[PDB]
Amino acid sequence: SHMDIQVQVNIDDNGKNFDYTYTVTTESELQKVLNELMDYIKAAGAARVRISITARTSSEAEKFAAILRKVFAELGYNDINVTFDGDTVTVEGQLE
Ligand SMILES: [Mg+2]
Repeated sequence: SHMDIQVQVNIDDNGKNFDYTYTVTTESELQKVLNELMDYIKAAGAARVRISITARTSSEAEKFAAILRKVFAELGYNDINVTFDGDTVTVEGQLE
């Protein structure tokens, strides 16, 4: 339903790639999933990460953008780009 939040994750590490799709119901559940992704990226290293979140309003897209900017900064990415398509925010990070 439209109460759901959709999360798309692409973790691409010099040819070792992974793709995840999640449906989360609250900001709290979104944060749970993002913290698991951070755990994985910190342990394994990922050269490129792209996370897209389809929020429920345009204001919530910006709220989730702020969460993602902080995630990517905490993970140490050196090229971080935030884009919006409707209510969907995408953030892509790379080490170079
Ligand atoms: Mg879990």
